[PDB]
Amino acid sequence: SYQVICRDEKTQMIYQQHQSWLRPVLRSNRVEYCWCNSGRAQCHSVPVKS
Repeated sequence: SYQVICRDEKTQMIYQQHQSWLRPVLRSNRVEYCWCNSGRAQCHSVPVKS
């Protein structure tokens, strides 16, 4: 009921506030890092050279 979740349509999974959840890469080998900063899903791309 309250606003504290984050709906990600790129995976179809909900997340809580300040919650972190990774996502597939773009086309190379990077990783999509994203976490709820308030309810808009804050994302940032930081590679990992796997």
